[PDB]
This record gives sequence, structure tokens and C-alpha cells, in this order.
Amino acid sequence: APLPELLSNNGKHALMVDGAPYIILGSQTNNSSNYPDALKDVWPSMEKMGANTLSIPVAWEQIEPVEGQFDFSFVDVLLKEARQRKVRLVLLWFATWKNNAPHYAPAWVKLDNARFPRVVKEDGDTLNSLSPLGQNTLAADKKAFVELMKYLAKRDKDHTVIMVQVQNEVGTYGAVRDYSPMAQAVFNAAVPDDLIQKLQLKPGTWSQVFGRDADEFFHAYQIARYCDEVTVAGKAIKNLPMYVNVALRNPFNPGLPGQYSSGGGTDNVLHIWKAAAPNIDLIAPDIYFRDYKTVSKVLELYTRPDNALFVAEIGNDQPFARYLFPTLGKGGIGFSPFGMDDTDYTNYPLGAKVYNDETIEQFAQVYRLVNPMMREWARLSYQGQVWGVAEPLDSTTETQKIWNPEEKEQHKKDRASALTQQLDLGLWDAEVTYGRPMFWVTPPEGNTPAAGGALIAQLDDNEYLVTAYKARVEFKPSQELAGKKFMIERVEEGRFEKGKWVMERVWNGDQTDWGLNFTDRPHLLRVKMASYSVQ
Ligand code: NA
Ligand code: NA
Ligand code: NA
Ligand code: NA
Repeated sequence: APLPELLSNNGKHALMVDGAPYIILGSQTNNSSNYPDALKDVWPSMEKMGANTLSIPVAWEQIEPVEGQFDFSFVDVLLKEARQRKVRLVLLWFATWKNNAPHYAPAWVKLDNARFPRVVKEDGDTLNSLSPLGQNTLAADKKAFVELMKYLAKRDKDHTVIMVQVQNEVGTYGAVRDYSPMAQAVFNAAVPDDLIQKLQLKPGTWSQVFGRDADEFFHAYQIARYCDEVTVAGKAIKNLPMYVNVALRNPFNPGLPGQYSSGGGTDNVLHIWKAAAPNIDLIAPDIYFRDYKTVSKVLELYTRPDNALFVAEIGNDQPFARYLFPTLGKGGIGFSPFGMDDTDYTNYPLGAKVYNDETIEQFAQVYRLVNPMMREWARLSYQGQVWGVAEPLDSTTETQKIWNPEEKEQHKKDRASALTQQLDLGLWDAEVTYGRPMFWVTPPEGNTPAAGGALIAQLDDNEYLVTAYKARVEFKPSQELAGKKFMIERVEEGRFEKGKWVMERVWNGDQTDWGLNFTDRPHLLRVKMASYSVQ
């Protein structure tokens, strides 16, 4: 069985699993489900969701509760139960940092500050965040991580585990960096040549080179070097893909480092992280912004020639489900809503106020569009041209409903324009619209709540794979046609069996007169367009 691998070529990416591109249609447990007794409350949600991959913590405190005394009993049960359900796993190594803090480090780590030191603020107070310059802390984390990877090397030959997250939301809240004597000695000293070279900057100390950014860039660099060393040590045992997940700063209006988690892979320090940690496969955003513009900005910033897009976490409230479409449209390798278990917890206001079957169903509905073509989509995303869009107005607020005669008419025109998206597919364009009948051309009014989206993959110059949700998709020529006319040549609904297209029916007549109209039900279409002479 070939190792999973992240491939990067011509600014595109694939997560290879069993020798072909793979899409993580993911779900992540709540933070306290990493025990055998809790798995009963995880699997039903995962089945209801139709997820193909489970993200779940493996805690340093549980594998090494007494120094040198390893316990992999949780990993044994998890591997067995995952294999029984024919799903894959992403293990989340909760160790030196989990949300900036050492709460998941063993008692013998997190209660020994002298051996395993904390960030010291400028004012001399201590924060509950382990310093990335703690050399004992790095050696201990690395040692335990190596034992976890040795367990997988010996006990996971078919790679049930496809990827490992190293730490969880690293950084520091309440200070920009470590100002300890140990840290100041490194801050005051030369910026390492390797960083100075990769960023093409003039040599000097951190303050000289980075000015107003020296504190933040220094924390980012030391944490990236720490995480890179743990990653290299684990890969030397078994070379799985490994990644870090970011406690995002607001990309538009971030405020100050330490209000957000300073030193994590935030948008302003991706250049430091990529320079400092070449062994970490990707930097994954954890998305809890609900509003379309900010989520779209995060997807743009984290999709780079040097960075595969993996939405390692997203809120589990209804508005987040539609972001699967732009994630995959950007060539994303996966998408993993957070808190998908029945362990009596909700992270509202980040996620759903209520966790029930309806919560899960909002993600199940969009996964049902991708599951039937997962391997074909993954190959097209890597090897070719894909597109994906989500409904670009958020649900109307109570404010807007009350606080909104000729204006009503104007407001409806502005919303209809905003709810109309253009995609350039080469010789053909698609126009995607949201919240309108399946017949005639009444302008779009949006879904209540906002929920729609569309996926398109190019099969050939004039042929597209299309699936969409609570939306209309219409094709037109991309360029003026010089006397020719155009039509849909053929729309087929079907599926892939053993990688071969099987037609179920032809969409025609009402079904293609008014664009291609999708509801909540899955339909996978092959759309062939034609220009023709009327000479
Ligand atoms: Na891709
Ligand atoms: Na074009
Ligand atoms: Na064009
Ligand atoms: Na079908």
C-alpha cells in the first residue's frame, strides 16, 4: 500500500491516498472524545454526515501519562473501529500547544515550569503558553511524537491514518512573544542566515530587520522551527503528510498579535512559516467567521502555489456548509466541520446553538454531491480546471428585515445582482444564481437561509461536470461567436462506476430551458455545449 503523500505541481496540489488524489469530506470530534468510551457518540454522527475521514485528537497526556511509560490503548481501539467502518483518520497531536496552552501535555510536563518554561511577558508576568525556545520541551514532545509514529509504522501498514496534525492552534494569547532572558538573548542576536536568504533581506538582529514586526515574526519563526523539528522526527519513522492548523486572525481587521494567537500561521507570517518549516506539508485555516466576504478572503489567502488548501476546521452551524463549494473550487484537498459528535457539547457561538440530526443534515446534503464522484473530482482538481462558488449574501438579519417603496424595488435589483456570479470556463461561461423558481426568469432573491453553491470541472473544451445545490447554473459563450449561434448539445445525469460514466437520463426541455436548476437533492451532470453555423 503506497504511503499517502501531498503532491504539489504547477501551483496545484493533491492529497494522494492509495496512489490517487483524495478529498477529505471530513468531520472532527469535540476536544474530549479522544477515549474508547466516547467513540460510541462519534460514529453515528460520522455515518449520518457521510464523512470519509475522521479528525480526532491523540493527546500527549494520554500516550505518556508517566514519563517513559507509553499507552497506545486509545489508538488501538480507534484504528480497529475506523477500519470496521471503512473510514480514514487524521490524528491531531495535542502536545506543547493546544490553543496556545499545554493543557494536553502530561502533568509531569505542564506542572514543571523550570524544566518546561512558559512565555514571560515584557512586565515579567508568566502566561500559560510554553516557550518555543524551551529545549527540554522540544526534546520531550519530539520523543513522544516519535513513539506515536513508531506505533503507526508497526500497527497501521494500510495507512488507515492518512495525515497527522502537529500541535493544535500554536501561538500565544496575551503577549506577542517570549520576553524571558532566554528569549531576549535570541531576539537581540542575529536573524538566522537561512531566514535572511529565503526572504531576500539584509542581515542583522530581529529589531533591525523587522522593526515594528520583529516581536511577532520572531515568535512565528521560533514556533515554526519547533513544529518543523517535531515533524521531521516523526516523518523519519513514517513519512505521512503532516500539517499545522491556524487560529486565524481577521484578515480585514486583525487587531494586535496576542489578541489573536501570536506566532501561529496567520496571513501576515505565512512567509516566515514557509521559510522556517519546509518539512510541514501545509498550513490549514480553522474557519469560524460566518460572513461570506471574510471566509472568501481566508480561502484566497491560504490557497497558494506553496500551500494546498485544507479547511482543517470549520464551524458546524448551517451557514458554513456552503463553503465546501469554494473550498473544492480552489483545488482544496479537504473540509472538516468541527464538533460533529453527540458528547453533549456545542462551541456556539462559533458553531450550532443546537447539535441534532438537522445540524448534521446541513453537511450530509452537500457531502452527497461530492461522495459519488470523490476520486474523479480529486483527479480533475489536481490535473485540470475546476471551479466552485457559494451563495455570496449571508442570511438577512432581523435589522435588515425591519430596517428595510421605490427603494424595495432598488434593494431587490441590488440583491439580484449580488446573487449572480460569473465563471470563465474558457470557450463557455457559467452564470450561477440563487433562490429562484426552476422555470422562467424571475430574478434571484436568495435562499433562506443562505445555503446554495455550485461545482464545475472541465472535461474537454466544450464539456463540463456540474453539480449544484439550491441554485441555477446557466451556460453561455465566453466570447462573441462571429455569426454562429450556440446551444446545449446534451446534458446527461449519471454517475461513475469503476471510473466509467453511466448515463441515467438526459436533462432536456423544461430541465434545460431555464438554466440547470438544483434543489437539496444530488444530481451529477455532464454538460456538452456547441456553437453551430447558421450561414
Ligand atoms: Na487539488
Ligand atoms: Na474565456
Ligand atoms: Na470571455
Ligand atoms: Na443521479
